[PDB]
Amino acid sequence: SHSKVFIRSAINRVHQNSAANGGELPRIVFPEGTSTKVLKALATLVEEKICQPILLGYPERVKEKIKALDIPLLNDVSIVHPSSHPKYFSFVEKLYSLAQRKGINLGEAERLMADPNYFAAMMVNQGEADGMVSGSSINYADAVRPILQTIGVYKEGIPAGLNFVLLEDKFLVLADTTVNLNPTAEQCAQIALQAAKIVEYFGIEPRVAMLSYSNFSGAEGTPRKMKKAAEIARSLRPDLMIEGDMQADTAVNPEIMERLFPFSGLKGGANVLVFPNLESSNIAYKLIQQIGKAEVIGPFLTGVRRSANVLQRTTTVDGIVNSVVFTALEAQYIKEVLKS
Amino acid sequence: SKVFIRSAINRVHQNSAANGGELPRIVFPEGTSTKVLKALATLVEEKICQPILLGYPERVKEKIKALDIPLLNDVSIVHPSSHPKYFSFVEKLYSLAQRKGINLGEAERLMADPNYFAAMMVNQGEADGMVSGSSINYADAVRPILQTIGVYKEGIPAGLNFVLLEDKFLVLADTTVNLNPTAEQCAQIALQAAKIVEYFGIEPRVAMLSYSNFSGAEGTPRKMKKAAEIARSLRPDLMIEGDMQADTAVNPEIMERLFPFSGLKGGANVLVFPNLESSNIAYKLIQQIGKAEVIGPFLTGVRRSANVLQRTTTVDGIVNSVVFTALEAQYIKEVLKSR
Amino acid sequence: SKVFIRSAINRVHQNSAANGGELPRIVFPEGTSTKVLKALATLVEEKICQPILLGYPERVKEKIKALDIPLLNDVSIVHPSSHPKYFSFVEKLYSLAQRKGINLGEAERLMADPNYFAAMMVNQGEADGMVSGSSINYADAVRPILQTIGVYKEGIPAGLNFVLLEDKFLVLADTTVNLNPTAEQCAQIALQAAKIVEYFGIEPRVAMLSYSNFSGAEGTPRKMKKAAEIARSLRPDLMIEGDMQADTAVNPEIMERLFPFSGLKGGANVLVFPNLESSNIAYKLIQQIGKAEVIGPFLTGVRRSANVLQRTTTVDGIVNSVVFTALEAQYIKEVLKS
Amino acid sequence: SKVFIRSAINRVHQNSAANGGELPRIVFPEGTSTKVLKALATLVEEKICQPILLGYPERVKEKIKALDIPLLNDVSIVHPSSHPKYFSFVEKLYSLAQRKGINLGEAERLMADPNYFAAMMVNQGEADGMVSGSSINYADAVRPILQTIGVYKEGIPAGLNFVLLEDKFLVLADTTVNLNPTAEQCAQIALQAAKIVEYFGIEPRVAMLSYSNFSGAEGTPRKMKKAAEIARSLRPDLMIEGDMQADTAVNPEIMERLFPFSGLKGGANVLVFPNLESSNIAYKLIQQIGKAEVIGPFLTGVRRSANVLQRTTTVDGIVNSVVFTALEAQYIKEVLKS
Amino acid sequence: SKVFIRSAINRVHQNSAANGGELPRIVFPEGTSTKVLKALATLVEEKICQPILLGYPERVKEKIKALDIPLLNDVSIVHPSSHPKYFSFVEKLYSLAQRKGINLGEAERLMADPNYFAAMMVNQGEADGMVSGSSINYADAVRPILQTIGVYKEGIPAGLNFVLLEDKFLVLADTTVNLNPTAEQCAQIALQAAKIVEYFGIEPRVAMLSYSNFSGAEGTPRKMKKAAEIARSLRPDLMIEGDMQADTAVNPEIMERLFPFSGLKGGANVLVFPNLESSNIAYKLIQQIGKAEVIGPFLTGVRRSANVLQRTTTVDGIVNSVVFTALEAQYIKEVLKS
Amino acid sequence: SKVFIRSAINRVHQNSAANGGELPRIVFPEGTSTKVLKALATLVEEKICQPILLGYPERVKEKIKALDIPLLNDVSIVHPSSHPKYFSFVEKLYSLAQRKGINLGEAERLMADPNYFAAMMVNQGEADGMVSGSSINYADAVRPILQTIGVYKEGIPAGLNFVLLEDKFLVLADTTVNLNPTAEQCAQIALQAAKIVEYFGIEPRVAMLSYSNFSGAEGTPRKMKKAAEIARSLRPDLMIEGDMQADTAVNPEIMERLFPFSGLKGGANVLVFPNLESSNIAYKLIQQIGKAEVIGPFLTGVRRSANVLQRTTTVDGIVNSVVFTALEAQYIKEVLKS
Repeated sequence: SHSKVFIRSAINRVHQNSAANGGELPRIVFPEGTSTKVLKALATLVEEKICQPILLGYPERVKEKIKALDIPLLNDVSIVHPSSHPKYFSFVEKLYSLAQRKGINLGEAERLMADPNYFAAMMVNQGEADGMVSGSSINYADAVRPILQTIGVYKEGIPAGLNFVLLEDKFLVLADTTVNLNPTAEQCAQIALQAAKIVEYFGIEPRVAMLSYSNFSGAEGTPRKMKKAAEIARSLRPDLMIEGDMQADTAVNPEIMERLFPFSGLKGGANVLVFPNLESSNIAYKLIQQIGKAEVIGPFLTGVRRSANVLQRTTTVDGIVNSVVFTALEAQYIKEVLKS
Repeated sequence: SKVFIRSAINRVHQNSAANGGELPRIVFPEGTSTKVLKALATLVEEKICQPILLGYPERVKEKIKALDIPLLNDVSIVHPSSHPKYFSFVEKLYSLAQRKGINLGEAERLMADPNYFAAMMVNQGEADGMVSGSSINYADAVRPILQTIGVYKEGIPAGLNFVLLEDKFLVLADTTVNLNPTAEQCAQIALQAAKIVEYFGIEPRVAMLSYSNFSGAEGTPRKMKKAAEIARSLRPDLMIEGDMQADTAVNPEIMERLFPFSGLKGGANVLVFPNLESSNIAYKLIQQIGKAEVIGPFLTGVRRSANVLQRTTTVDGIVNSVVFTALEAQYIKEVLKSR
Repeated sequence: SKVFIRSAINRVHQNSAANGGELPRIVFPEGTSTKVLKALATLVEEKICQPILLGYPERVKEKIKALDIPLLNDVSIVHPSSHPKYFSFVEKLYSLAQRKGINLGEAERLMADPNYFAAMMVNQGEADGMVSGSSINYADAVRPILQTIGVYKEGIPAGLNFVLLEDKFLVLADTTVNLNPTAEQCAQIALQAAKIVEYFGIEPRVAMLSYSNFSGAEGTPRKMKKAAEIARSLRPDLMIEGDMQADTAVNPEIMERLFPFSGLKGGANVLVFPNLESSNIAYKLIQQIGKAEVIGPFLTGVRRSANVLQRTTTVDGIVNSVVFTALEAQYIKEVLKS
Repeated sequence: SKVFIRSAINRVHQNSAANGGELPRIVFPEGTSTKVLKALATLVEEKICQPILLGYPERVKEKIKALDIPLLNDVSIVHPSSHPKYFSFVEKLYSLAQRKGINLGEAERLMADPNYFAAMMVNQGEADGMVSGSSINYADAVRPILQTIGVYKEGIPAGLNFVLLEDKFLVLADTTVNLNPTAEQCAQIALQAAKIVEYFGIEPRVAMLSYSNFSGAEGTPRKMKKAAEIARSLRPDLMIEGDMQADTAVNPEIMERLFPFSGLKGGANVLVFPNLESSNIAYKLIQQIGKAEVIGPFLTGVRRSANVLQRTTTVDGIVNSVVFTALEAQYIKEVLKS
Repeated sequence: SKVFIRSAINRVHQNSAANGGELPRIVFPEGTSTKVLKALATLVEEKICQPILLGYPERVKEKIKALDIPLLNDVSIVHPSSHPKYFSFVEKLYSLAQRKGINLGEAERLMADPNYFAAMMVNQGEADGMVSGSSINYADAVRPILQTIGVYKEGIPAGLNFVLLEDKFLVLADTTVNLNPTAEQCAQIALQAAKIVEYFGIEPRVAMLSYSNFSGAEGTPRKMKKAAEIARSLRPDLMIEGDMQADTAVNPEIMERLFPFSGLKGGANVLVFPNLESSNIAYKLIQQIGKAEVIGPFLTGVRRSANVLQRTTTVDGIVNSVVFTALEAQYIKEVLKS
Repeated sequence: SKVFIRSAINRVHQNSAANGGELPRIVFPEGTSTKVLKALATLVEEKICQPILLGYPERVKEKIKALDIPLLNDVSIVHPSSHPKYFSFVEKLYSLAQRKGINLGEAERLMADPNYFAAMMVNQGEADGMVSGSSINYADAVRPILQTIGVYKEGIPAGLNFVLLEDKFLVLADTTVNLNPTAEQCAQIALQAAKIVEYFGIEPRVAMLSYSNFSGAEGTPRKMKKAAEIARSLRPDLMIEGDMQADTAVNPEIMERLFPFSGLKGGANVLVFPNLESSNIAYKLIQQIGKAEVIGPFLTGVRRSANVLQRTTTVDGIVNSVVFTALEAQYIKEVLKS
């Protein structure tokens, strides 16, 4: 429901983006070419003109799965078997060149590149595709490792998972929900900056709360970390309301903030929630998703040079469609930045 | 929904009768707190407790009259340093604390503070429970409680919150006290939370929460797996499992589909957290977004009934907390008699 | 002896006469303290300060009449939460402390406490100095001072004591604040102690104390040797030496006979200690054992004049402390005029 | 004052008599030390010990003749590597040290050093005690003693000093060995200190010193509070208390007024320190500026009588130390008589 | 020496003839490895094992025909995911690892990897041993072995190498697995090495290596000294000694002359190293610049026979490794039957 | 092998002949060492050095005559405390060490030790080099050298050994001094070793050794990879590479076959080790079992020529070390020639 208004606006922005670009739709690689949930989601995704899907796998292995489920319009969609691809040898040498001083010999560089996750990441890095969506079948750290060492982070960026909580008026952004165990104050500032750019993309004023178990205490440990993170972010972005350390209800509820901490620079409630450690971010978004009545979409991987998202291992068919939509949007956004 | 609260009110009444009809004496240090006084208006209607307010009687009565709350006339009001037992209370605090850096003059100043006086009242049986912390931060409110009442043997002070869903309630712990509990401490927190769930006639099913599903890797995955193992040792009759993610823990479908080897079936109703950031942020986010009622936090592990309100609380929040403080006071008074 | 304190009292009078007969206003948070009130009887005759007592005017007068001390009939008495500036002080403390875990209601309770009200009075110029801590432990008395008045730039809060010998006085530091100062902190403590000694027209000679004589081994010998080196670079005109034992430091014959290469001749009169255990135990043992007067401790490194009495103090100790707090208030009020 | 010292001198005399009139054989590794020789002049009149001087006989005798001390002209003189027991001593040290990085040639060189030969003489019963360290730093003097004589079981090596006041004496420890004793070690130091006090017929009253009064806060307050608890369980008949400040410990009026719950009444006469900086600085400052005699340091916890003089000692101090070393040798020679 | 290897080959034949002529079933995960196939040409004439190659059948067959190795035309070839036991193996691996972050689908991919399938074949008795790692790094080849076969009681996985000199052979351990073994672990490594030496009818004489000779100083000297002590208590019939330098260890004349108290006479033939850098570099340097043949490494401490070749191995190395893998497989079959 | 040393002997003769007819004065602290004296018989025949033996002249002479070494009846013999420069040497050591815990009496006693006297002779130009340590452990022999002669600018003290194979020679470092050098220190060791290889007109090719091949993992793999990077930036003309395994380092085929991206080709001839266990064990193992001549260790990084023999050395070992000590002394006298 609230997804459906939010995702439909996102789907429209993908269409506005393809149009005024000749009608080019982003090429997205799916390493799990035989995944039932990926293929069923792709039925929706070509119907809706979101992307050209490129599936990885043994072609007949893939096609006979499609006809078993008989979802018709994946009729002609691209299928690539990594080690049969003409660029396989060039991909192997590039991964070897990247990793030969990280304990990776030519044979394992060959074995890694035959794995669809590495092949997909190299395809995106080398411009054979605009994005990838992986991790339907494997755990997050394994799915994200090929992405970080092949595609990597942009300058001063930090890889950080991000989730949207979709409310009646507003949405909230939560980060970092998937990658960093215990980010420093500097890293928390960088995660907040990345989260704010995403909020701005939707034409919304980002209002950033650095979360703690404390309200404006600044005591040793995380209160001080989250207080310092707010300060660093404010110096790197003096136009944004950024505040901390504060408790979560203090952060989201504007009447709580005004009544208890009127000196605070964050008014109107936070829509960006930065967490102090992975336990808190990862448990929070999952508890909201399971017991709250709010739809949470994501996680989405911020901080990487090209568009690449890891599906949470628990996702539904609706999740995958949402994730591809935002992978397409990100690929289009990255493709316009790259020219100017 | 309010059904869980109405059942608790009914139990408080069921408890009074079969004890002559006496109601637990609940002392409130913040005698002039607007939210506390508004909550008690509701709570005297329901015959939950005999409230004792602390403060200067005239200052308290003028506040009650300013708010136009007629039902609090004649409610007991006590000024700590004018009470007959003050000096005896000062002497007991001094004896508890004179080797913790507290001289007699400092013991006198502390006992004139309503939070210490209330905690001493509960400790000495002059009251059956206390509710504080509407106006001061949690650490300041809980220090007199821990220094005066203390924890029972093998207990650990740990805040606990109820999440009330349509079918079902969850308990969250530890939401207020321990920064980074060890595996041994998380196990003790689980047992404490499990006993509370049992009190309501529900089978406790305990999950040790992590950002990981059954990895046992270094750090909190290993800690929460070890916590589950220790918990299983001391109570082999309970479903206790970890390390696992929160959606795995509460959703019986995710568990059976992805981790069928797990000893926890049917979804967890006890969620033990690995550190204070995760526990504290979670219940406040659940409370603010999503439409589930969250009650608490309640201080477990302490020798007598004493609960600290979150500073962000509403008036209904306070009413809920007093109802369960009265239940806890009635239960602890049965234990104290058996002993 | 009596010469040093009487010379100090005279220096307060020279400063007062040179400012139109003004006396420094000194706040005493412990307005009902028996030892504070008895000490003030001595000090009101000598016209060293205008005392301001904090408390409920009646219980303070009730106690003055119990102790049957007539020259305090006219002493000013202030109840913090009744004072006209109370709410502005509360707002000021709230503003400085609202991101240090202090809400407005807690700022109100702290400012009603005499110790915080005294520190704010000194900070805000309603008084020139304060003296506290006869009745509470040192950490509790000094916290409002450090949180409200604070340290001057690059300064460090450090307790200092004078040991009064027939010839000479010694200065001991840091006797009260820092558990385990670094080499950098020990040099800064030496610098603060050195300026106090110069104020009395004495040449400072600084020893960085250890359990070792010029070994420079790992742990405190190396720390005190590095502290001496840091201090010498920040003050190349002063004799500063370490690491050395306490008898080596104070006895010039031991130094010359055993360590002739040393840059410290004639015996040290500034003794900087390696940790709080050694400083605090030393001045207290000296004070109790052997007959040297020990005065202090005096809180150095802070922006305005504020000293905390040791809880074990006598009535004469308080008298000595008020005298030197008055001199400090006068000195800081001359610096502020620039 | 000196009443305490001749009381000890007389106790040595009553001890030699009723035993055969023999005097304890005390070896001095520093046979050519000016301060040692001048001190021994005083001590042979008083018939305190047979000194055995170590060194080359000719070198030692010309020093005695240079200083014009006629009364040392038939003191025994021993050259380690010429002594009949040298080779057997080398091999006992070699067998003990051959897995601690010491080959046979190095055992020969160590045993030719007077400090090691003296420790071996005392260990092997060729002498009753030793006194060393007038000329070298304490750690170098005490290493042969600890490696050769060692500690008795559950003992800990700890320096101890007597502070002699008009009415009473104080005992201070650990003044020389342990940098940062644990609570367990501090309790053991207290037990050793208490028995030394009992030898003089005095009731030991033990204070564990800190910069805090009965706070138990983290770090040394908790350590010294725990040390008192361990000590009280190991000797429930003694007043042992802590953590407390030094003036609290020694002054009975301060203790009673501020801390009446304390189990220590009448003032402490045994002061156990939390670290070596505080102990070492304290006894040295008292000795130099306090106006009481300080004797020691004396090495406790070791199987036989062996004491290391402080490098800063006077001739007079060396005399005091030898007297109590003689008493200790006599006491240990009665215990060995099992 | 090829003299030593030929004795091993004959011992395999004696073991086979004494078990009905059965030869050990040895799995090779690297079924297409050129060096492995070339080695197997040699190993099928010596009748050492029945080889089982893992891989897809024509890839393995196409490779055999490419290299034109006629004797491997009928060697068994197994494609893991087509094997009838595959799903049973997955369920067993899943049950072992499902609380180590391995879901069922991941257990499926792992079991399709030949290294895991080979390890599970050995674990479940479908083969008697395995040889892997010609093509992948050591830690990747050994992880499936450690996770699947595991270590026996109180065992520790540790690589062991034979250095074959004219007179004697030396054993080196741990050459591949443990970065920084504790004294407890180093003693276990010695015990494991000693049993292997006994198997060849030789008396093991064990040296715990260090950069120090019988010093026992902090760090590695103390570690190797305690390791010698632990091993001696766990095996009082063996000469075990340390800490010592490598030339001291191997040269009996150096031992006799410089450390005659040592319990090791005749030179050590078991050399235990203090960390992985020293063990790994030593055996590789001996192999390259000495003129002694070095065989191994062989994985000790594990429940069944599984050896990982060093990636740098030659074809002769693999032949040497399979011979001793065959011997170990035959030995482990007698233990399993008794 | 005999070629490399004879070439070294001849280069000594050309440098001396180019320098009048003088040969370096080499002082030997161990004047009665049997192995030192037997080696000196060989070396004065070879007209390598002007030897100075330290000790009591009669004790040394009867050792020489007892062993019947006729060519030594005219070698210089010096008793340190009888030498004219003794007291000036004591004063120079006192100045160097008086803030490191060494009093004047300790400086006199240390300077009577031949190891300290020899080091002071080399420092003060009374000799051109020294050779010590045949009879005492390495750390005791090298301490006087480091405390007296010291390290040159940005240098690090590091032991170095030559391994002589038929084709070439390898250099190993640091074999004697640093327990666990940082990445920065390993680079400095590489630079020092590289200069020594250059001195013989050979191209230095440097391997930073690990138990890993180009992994860069945490611990020594990352340390040796970073060390190679630091060394390459300070010396961009040299092949410097790591982290790598030892067989990878020396064998150029293994390198080319398995790691062709590597910048070190033709095999390493400079091997820098990650820790003292690995360097020290490797050179001693090679020396005993590798059937290669190993020369050293030689002390690099020090201002003047001073080498410590390993205690396990042979007579031929000593002869080799003295030859290269002479070459080093001659070379250091051309550098001082600016």
